[PDB]
Amino acid sequence: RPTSRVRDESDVIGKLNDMIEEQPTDIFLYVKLLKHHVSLKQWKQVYETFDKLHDRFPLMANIWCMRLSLEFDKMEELDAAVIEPVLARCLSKELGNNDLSLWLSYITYVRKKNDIITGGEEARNIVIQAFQVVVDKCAIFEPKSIQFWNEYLHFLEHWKPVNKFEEQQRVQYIRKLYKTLLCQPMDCLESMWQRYTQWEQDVNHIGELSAQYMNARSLYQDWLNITKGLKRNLPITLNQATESNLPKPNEYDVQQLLIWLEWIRWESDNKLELSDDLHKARMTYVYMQAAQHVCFAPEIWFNMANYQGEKNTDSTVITKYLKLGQQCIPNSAVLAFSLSEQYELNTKIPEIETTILSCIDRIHLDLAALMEDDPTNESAINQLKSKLTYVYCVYMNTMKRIQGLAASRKIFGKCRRLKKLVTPDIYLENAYIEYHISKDTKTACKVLELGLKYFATDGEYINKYLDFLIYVNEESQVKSLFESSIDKISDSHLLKMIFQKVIFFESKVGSLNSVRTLEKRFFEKFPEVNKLEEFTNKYKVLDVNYLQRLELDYM
Amino acid sequence: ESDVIGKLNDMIEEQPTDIFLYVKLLKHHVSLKQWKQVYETFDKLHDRFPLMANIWCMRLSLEFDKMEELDAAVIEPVLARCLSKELGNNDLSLWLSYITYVRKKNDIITGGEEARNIVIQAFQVVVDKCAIFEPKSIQFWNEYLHFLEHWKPVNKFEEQQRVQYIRKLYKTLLCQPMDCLESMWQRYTQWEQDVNQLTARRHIGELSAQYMNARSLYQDWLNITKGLKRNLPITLNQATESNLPKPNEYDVQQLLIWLEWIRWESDNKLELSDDLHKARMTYVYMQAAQHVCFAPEIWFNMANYQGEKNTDSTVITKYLKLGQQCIPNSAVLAFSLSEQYELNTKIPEIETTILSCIDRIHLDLAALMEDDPTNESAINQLKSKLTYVYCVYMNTMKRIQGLAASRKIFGKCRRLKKLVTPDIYLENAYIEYHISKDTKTACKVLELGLKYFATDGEYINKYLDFLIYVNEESQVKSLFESSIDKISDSHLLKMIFQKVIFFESKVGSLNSVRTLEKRFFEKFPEVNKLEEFTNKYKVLDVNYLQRLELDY
Repeated sequence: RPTSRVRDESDVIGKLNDMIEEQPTDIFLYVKLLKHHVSLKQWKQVYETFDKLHDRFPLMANIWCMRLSLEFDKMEELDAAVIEPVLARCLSKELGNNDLSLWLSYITYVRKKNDIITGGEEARNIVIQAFQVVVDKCAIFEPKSIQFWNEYLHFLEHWKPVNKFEEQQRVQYIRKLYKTLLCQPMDCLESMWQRYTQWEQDVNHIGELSAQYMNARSLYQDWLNITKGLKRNLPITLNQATESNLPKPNEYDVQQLLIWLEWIRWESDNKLELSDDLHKARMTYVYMQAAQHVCFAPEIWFNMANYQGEKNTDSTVITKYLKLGQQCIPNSAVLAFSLSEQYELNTKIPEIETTILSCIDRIHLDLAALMEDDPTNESAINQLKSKLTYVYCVYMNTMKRIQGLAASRKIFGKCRRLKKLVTPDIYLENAYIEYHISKDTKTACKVLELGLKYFATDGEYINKYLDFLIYVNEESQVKSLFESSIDKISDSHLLKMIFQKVIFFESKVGSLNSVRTLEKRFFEKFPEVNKLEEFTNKYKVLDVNYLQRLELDYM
Repeated sequence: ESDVIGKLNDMIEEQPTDIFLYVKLLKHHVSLKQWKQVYETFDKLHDRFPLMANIWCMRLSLEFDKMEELDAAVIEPVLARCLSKELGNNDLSLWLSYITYVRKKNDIITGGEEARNIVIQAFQVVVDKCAIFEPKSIQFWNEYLHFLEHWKPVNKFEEQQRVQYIRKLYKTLLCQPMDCLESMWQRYTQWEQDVNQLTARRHIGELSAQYMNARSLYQDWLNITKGLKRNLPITLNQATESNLPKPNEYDVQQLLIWLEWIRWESDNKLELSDDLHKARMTYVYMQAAQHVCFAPEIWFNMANYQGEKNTDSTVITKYLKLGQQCIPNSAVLAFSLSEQYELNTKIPEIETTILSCIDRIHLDLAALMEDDPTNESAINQLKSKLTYVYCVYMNTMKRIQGLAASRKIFGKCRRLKKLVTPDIYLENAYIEYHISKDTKTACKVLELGLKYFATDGEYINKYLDFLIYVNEESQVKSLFESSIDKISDSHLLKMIFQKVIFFESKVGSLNSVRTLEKRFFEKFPEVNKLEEFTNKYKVLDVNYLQRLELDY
């Protein structure tokens, strides 16, 4: 739709803004548009662009990073009028990001705005506070956090106390630091212990700690193994963004998604033994780390969602997280339905139709986009057509029991309108509900008939159609359809499967003389067919062929 | 007690298809020379197994070993019965017995004319009836040969007919697939020369065409056969427990080799006329019904082959019947028969035949439940065969003789309790339903069923499926409730929650779903919250949320 016909000249800013509109989740495309506006120093558009990105991906910590970075690089112009409102938004209470790289940014700023020199008291006394919150909110939950612990450390050591009420607090802190770090699974405990030992001597216990340090040192071994191949390579600067280290729409390494679910599973055991708030934290941390690095996996959002709602009340929590998940994957049926389901519970009936509907809109456009970028890939297309229809079916059903039969009609009315773009399952699924009204076959039957308009050649359809006629016992009906399509049904392996069905049906419904004939026609169009193997199918009782499992178990 | 004749006549009554037991009872009456009992015993074997050609052999043999006493009063009526028209046996080992007799009762010396002239006729019928259909026939072709060669013509009207015959012989043999065509040609060449080598060439040319054709047709045969086994004993003393099939036994490998050889034959590579090919077939079919006699498939197929031919509504039935006599407990053959009796409209045997199959299975079950009741699998495997036939019997009688009939039957299945399987209440239920799509009656049935199967998840699962099918909301809640504890296993109970949950969804509420869903994950912690979320959203027995999005 856009791109095609919306043909601009040859001004990057226009095709990009067009391609982005077609793939609003391709993070890289925005990165290119930014790179461009920054090179033309059109700073106003840089923020419009960063904001559309923040709007859609609130918890993509690294995108906030790329942004704070951009400012910091203006040297002496670390403008607190631009900088603070950003941090303020991305470090908030709800869509509050908790990632180390971003905190290391938060710190750098706090350190450039409170000079240890001319500030004195609250100066070096605020930087400490800033280093502490990063320690409580995230440093103690991240095993690959060493780099930070060092940062905080060096700032405490390289500090000369002016008197003695300081000389003291400096060790009071240098202690509370070391102790804190040494009790968590980390990539540098071994060395960091060797350091604290020596430290304590040349200053004036270690037995107590020694315990949790051991426990830690090895809990980091299990970690290191569960992780093993964990990839965490998102760019945190604009220039480091490469097509290769940002996910393309709907992309994501399964291997990775599995390593993450695994780490999360481990965490949920609570091997550390933390209180209920400290463990709820430690998981929430890991969960947001995963939603950042495999953001396009609908299962990580699905799971994080339920983990946060599994907690306490507030009917809004579960919906909050699916919503964010749907924003990263606008085309996910997993997420659409999960939302659709929550809206129904907190009873907001209007959004139920809204959300599902969008997912369809997104899929519609994805289908269209492929039918044109390479219409020769008839599988990838049917795969989509299938997904389109599947969603329609779930929609129709869901509308039918939420807003009367007349609703379902509306929907199916328009699926028809789509023709061959949809798949047979919509008429079958419509049929089966158009029936269940008042067990009547008058209306319900007229449906599939229509369908025959586009699918009288899909043995796949016909089969499922007979299965219905047979199901809702309508004898004549079967004979009719069977007849009409023995030539018109492509394939063979599927037509065969269709004969056996109607023959088995004939048998159950009297005659045996009728059977005797269909049986003749069958073997003519299918010479070579094993007379006795097909004999057994005619006598399956309860979908099971016992003749074969008991006597001819060699068949 | 401890008198062989009694335990044997007992065991035999328990396994009337165990051919070895009759052979023992016979070895016994023979060593006591109670000849009148030997015949009664042989005849019971003949009654049940008409075409076990090799049993007629053991019996003719027995007589021939009474030396001078080749009593044509005993012998002839035997041959006459086992070489007749309908149950006429066509096996080469039996014909070699028939010739042996015909040679002892028509001496070449004192008979002269019709003497060696009747012996030839006998050799000739063995040639037209079977010798030319059997490729491992070499042994016979030799016999006939030596009898023609070792014959010096008294004059010249003989000198001639002798080579007229030795010709007609060699010609006939070299034209069919055989285990010694190579050597038999080498022989026929030299023969034509030392008889008129002025035309050894101009003749041998013609034959040389089909001789080749055969020499290679025998090569395919030899390949398809390769591992064929044909070792039945043809004398009473060669019968060992190991070379006679135990009741219902039969190498599958063998049955396949036979069906294969029969397919080959049906292609008609030989190019024979329509009666000559129909014979060649019938020969091989009878060979197969002798060596894998307890395989219902061979009898089944032989049967339809002989019917597929022309008219005579009784042909297919004749053969199914002999096969059922070999395997009284065959559901395949009982229904095949039951079906035939129905076409030739003799409704009364429809019930008879199915019923005996049942009797035999009942007896089979009983006997296993006793000889080794620890083998609970082999037991249920049977209780399932018992019930399966009952169901088919019940359905069959339902449309053949009214609903009241199905009742009678199911009424006696109940009488059986746990000896039968759950499928009978399910099957009865689905019919008791289809009367007038009413659920009052059809439902009271499965309830009964609950008496013995309230613990079989397998049953409860299938029960629900029905409740759901014939949409009866509450009913599903009730059953679901009542058995979440009483249902053994887990893998089955889990499958049961899912089902009832997917049902709850389809039938409004979603707040009800919300709850069941809760109880589910409690009794089943560890269950993948998202995997079970997809199942609830299947559309047409298919979980697309999984095949399309979460396809890993």
